[PDB]
Amino acid sequence: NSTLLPTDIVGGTFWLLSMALIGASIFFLLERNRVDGRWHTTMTLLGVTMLISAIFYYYVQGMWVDTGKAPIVLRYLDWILTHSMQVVMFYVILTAVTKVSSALFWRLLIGALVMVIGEFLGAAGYMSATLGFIIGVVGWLYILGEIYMGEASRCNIESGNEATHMAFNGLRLILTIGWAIYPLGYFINNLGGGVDANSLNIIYNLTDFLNKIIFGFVVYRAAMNDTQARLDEIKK
Amino acid sequence: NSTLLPTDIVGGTFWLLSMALIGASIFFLLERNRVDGRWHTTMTLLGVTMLISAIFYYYVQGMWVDTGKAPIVLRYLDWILTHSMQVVMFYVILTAVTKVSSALFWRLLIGALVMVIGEFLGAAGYMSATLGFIIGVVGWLYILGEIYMGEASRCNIESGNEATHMAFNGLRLILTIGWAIYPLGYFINNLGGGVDANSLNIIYNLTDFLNKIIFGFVVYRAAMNDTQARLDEIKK
Amino acid sequence: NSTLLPTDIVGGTFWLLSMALIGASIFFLLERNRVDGRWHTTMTLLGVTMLISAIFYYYVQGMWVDTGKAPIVLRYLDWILTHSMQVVMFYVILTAVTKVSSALFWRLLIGALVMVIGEFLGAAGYMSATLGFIIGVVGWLYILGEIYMGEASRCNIESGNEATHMAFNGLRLILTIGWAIYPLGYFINNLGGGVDANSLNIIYNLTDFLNKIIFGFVVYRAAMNDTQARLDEIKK
Amino acid sequence: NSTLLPTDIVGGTFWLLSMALIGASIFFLLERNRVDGRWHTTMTLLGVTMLISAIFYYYVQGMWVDTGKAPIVLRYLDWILTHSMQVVMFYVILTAVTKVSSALFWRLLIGALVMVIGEFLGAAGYMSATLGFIIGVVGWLYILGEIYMGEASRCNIESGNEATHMAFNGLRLILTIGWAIYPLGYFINNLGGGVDANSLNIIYNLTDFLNKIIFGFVVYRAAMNDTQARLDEIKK
Amino acid sequence: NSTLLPTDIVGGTFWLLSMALIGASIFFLLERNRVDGRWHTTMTLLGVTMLISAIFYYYVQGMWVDTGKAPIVLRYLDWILTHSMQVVMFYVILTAVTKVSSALFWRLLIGALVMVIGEFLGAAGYMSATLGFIIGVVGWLYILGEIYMGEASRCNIESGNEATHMAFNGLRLILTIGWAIYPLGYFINNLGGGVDANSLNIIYNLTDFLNKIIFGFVVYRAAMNDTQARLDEIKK
Ligand SMILES: CCCCCCCCCCCCCCCCCCCC
Ligand SMILES: CCCCCCCCCCCCCCCCCCCC
Ligand SMILES: CCCCCCCCCCCCCCCCCCCC
Ligand SMILES: CCCCCCCCCCCCCCCCCCCC
Repeated sequence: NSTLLPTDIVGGTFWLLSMALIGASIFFLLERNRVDGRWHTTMTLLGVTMLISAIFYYYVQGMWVDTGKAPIVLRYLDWILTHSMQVVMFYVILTAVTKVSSALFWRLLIGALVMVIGEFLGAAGYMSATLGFIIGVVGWLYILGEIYMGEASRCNIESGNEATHMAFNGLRLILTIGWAIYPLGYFINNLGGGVDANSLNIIYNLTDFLNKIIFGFVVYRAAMNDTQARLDEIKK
Repeated sequence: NSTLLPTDIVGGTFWLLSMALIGASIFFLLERNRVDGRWHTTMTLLGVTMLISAIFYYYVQGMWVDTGKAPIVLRYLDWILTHSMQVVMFYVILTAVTKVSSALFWRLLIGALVMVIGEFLGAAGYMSATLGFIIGVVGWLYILGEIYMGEASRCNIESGNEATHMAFNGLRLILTIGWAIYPLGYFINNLGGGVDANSLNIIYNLTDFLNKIIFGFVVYRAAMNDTQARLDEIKK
Repeated sequence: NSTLLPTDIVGGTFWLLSMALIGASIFFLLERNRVDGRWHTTMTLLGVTMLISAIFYYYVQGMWVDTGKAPIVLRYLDWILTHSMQVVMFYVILTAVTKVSSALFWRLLIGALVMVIGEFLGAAGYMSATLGFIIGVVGWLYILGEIYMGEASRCNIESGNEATHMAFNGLRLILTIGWAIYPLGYFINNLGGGVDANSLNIIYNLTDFLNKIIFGFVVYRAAMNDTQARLDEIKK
Repeated sequence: NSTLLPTDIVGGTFWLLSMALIGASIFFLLERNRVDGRWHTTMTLLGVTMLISAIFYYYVQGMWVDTGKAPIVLRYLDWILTHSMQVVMFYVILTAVTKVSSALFWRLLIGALVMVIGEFLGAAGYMSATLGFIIGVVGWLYILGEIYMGEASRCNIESGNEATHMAFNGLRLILTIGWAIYPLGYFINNLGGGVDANSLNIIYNLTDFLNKIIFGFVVYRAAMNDTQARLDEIKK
Repeated sequence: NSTLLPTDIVGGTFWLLSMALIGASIFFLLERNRVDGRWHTTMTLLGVTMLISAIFYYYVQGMWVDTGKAPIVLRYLDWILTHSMQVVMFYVILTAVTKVSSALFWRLLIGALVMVIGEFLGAAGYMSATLGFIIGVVGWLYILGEIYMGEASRCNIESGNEATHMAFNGLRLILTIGWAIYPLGYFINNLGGGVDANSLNIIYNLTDFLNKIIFGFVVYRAAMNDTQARLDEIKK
């Protein structure tokens, strides 16, 4: 056949994302009633995260259909909200099953905001692109230190919940690996050679499968797993 | 009268599909509360599948109204999501009533992804149309081997659930026969003489009655049947 | 004043219908939880019927606003779905309160499909307008024989439910009288002198008050009546 | 500053109305679950009334944004539905707490339909504006006689419910005073000097605060009051 | 990079606000079921406030996308509704946990309406900008006197609820500090030098994070805190 053009792929992946995310949202929000009540905030936050994301992709697809332009800087609108919601999920899931300092919520949320807002300043010309990279990468390595070596990590080890053991590990691996895409997108788009925006929209669209959807399913399986482990122990 | 033009049929069948699918979705999601809880994920997945599908048809009808073009390659956006959701339904329904290796979920989902992604590469010019056919047909014969001769089949026979006996058979017959349309659409559109896109949009629209809606109703009757069989046995 | 033009009435009645139907839908779907559970499918089907209908009217009003044309042939999109849903309601309501052969569901649904699809072929030029009339009229007299002289009738008499006695009679009278509009619309528009499309859009819009909304309220009162009769007998 | 133009006010009040009404709707529909079940139809009808109204204002604001015209005759689309729903509320609230002839429902609904349909005929040029006034005013004085001197009045006095005593009085005062706006709008716009349509749109928009929203809150407080009085008496 | 233009920021912050607010709304409305029933009106009012706000931002973003203009006077549409809903929250939260005169509801709501309507008259040219400032500032200092030195304050001290102690303080600090933005916006835009509308849209958008969202979360934590304190005391 005649190859599809990246412009055709850019637009279709906005629809794909839009659909998958509204799907994930509704699923997470209808399955909110079948998990224990200890899991209800986790599931609401999950499902709302997917919805915000979906509304972004709806806004973006219309911009694209109308104009044929979808700047990369627009991605910070989504990430200011949804990357914050995803980081704070670590706290929410821990408060479902153990006791944890509320300080942790704030540590986590600040790191997320630093990581998005720093990269947004370099991207939008308000400060050097070099500096917004460094700040974005610092705000991310902080979040990693929280979850690998900090309170969230310890709380996790000392929870005793085997559902949370698995969520923490899986969510952490997505943030460690999945979320590496964001510093690297930035590095190339800004500090490096540069990258076609079409290419980078495709990349950012296709990685929101991992970074948002698999992230969701991991949370969902924890809530489901746990709900059931509590039922299986009631039987005994 | 003066015959309707296929262009008129193409556009109306997008509306028809849109309506039927939002209908099916809402029905499946409101009837989610009247089935046993063992059936709740099945019903949520069902209803969300219908919703994704509906949102596609909404996206497509607007493209059509605006442009009068509805490429066939756009169908892979729907199928990447909804054909995967339908294949994994076999697993979901089995996990409602029996114990099944989680491996099966992945076998099933990979086959679906191979079958859609392979046919999408040949369709969009990234690899030979011949090869995307072969791969799509392989990804489909795999799914069939799963459900006719593989674990899903055995799990089904050894479940003992008579609701699931009936779902499996009916869902299997739709995949065996209903889903033959997709390899054959592809074969003709790409590897064969060729086919008017209007004609093929009509065909793909009218077969989503079977492939999506009757598929849904089959799942719904199983969940309903079973819910009731459990109530009828509680009375004794 | 200066008379409104039928074009002004055509467009306003699309809005009226749209509003009334989304209203009816939401009401039927929120009152689904206050009827017995034996009535839940009836109420979901009712409310979904109204919703499909509403989405049609939304699609049509946009076509009208944009183009000032609203072909009559577009009505078959609605009727293929909603006339089938309304005919099968007879079965659904009977299965709420008595035992009935599942065959009846199919008898009923085939008649509905014959009646819509036959008149759609004559309307869209695929077969003689004469023949599509005859077939549409045959598919309708069949449905009437079902409900006046056939199993549905007997099941109704032998149910003993006084709520269903009333629904059956009222729904039957709407199909006997209300639905006469459809053969006659067809006869005039196609086989007869002809009729302004504006006039006929107005007529079809204003009769969806009877044919859809009063039809709904009749079903709703049965479910409500019965739910209450069961509560009043529990008190004794 | 430089005065806002009435055109600017007309358009903003459509948005204001739209927002307030979708707000009221959702509130009434979520608070439907916290009132006694005897109040559930009242609350569903309330919330659906607000929703129909909101959908009107959405339809109208788009017409305005596109065209800069919002005829007054368009108001009869809303009023044919929502004035009927509001009049029949008297019956619904009485059937929540006492026994009342079903005849009353019909008396009430006919008066509403006469009052809207008569004024719509004079407005749209089908009969003399004089006569449509007289008929609209007759259909309104009838409704008033029902609720001041007729069965609804008696049923209210003989109910004994103090929540309903208060609703009836408040709803009656809105219909007596609030709804006087409609005959007077009509009189001036048609039978009298005439009135700028911008002015009259503003007036009709700002009076739907009373006539729809305060009307709603009155119903809501009755349902709430009563629900609570029944709980306070259960404690004793 | 090349700096983003304030026009680019104005449009993106409308989307940001839109997304965050629909997010907050849905979260507050799904978490309505996990708080005590004493908190249900608070949570419904909260979530509906967020929704009205979101619908505004949707209306505004379309105006902007179409026209590139977003007058500041449009903000009074939102504030007439949502500032009233936020002020009356003080009453709603007090009626959740203590007994309070219904008079307070009205004191509070009048202050809110005076504060918005006065500033809207000066803004839209109907009265001197000076006078609309004074009135807006008076309507605000009144609300502050209510909540710092008036009944609401006393009711709060005499409630004994420690969740409400915290909400009152936090909501009060947002109104004292957060809401200072509104008098000062007005002062500068109208009575003072003047201010770019782009700048002021950015400022008003970014302060609806505090003034609406943090306001919400404060209410949500009170309802959550309390619900739990009541569960923890039931255990003892
Ligand atoms: C028991 C202690 C509390 C547990 C649950 C806490 C629930 C909070 C969940 C909502 C957090 C949302 C954070 C969204 C960040 C958006 C920030 C945008 C700034 C521009
Ligand atoms: C042990 C019980 C487990 C039940 C698992 C429920 C998971 C259902 C949701 C699965 C959806 C998977 C298909 C998602 C479609 C998109 C995948 C690839 C897109 C590129
Ligand atoms: C046995 C208990 C009752 C179960 C019946 C469930 C009925 C579900 C609704 C049936 C749907 C009717 C068919 C609507 C679509 C018609 C097919 C369109 C073909 C183009
Ligand atoms: C127990 C006493 C009752 C407590 C609950 C009262 C519920 C009130 C909730 C609604 C208040 C909204 C009032 C502001 C709406 C905007 C008014 C705009 C006027 C132009």
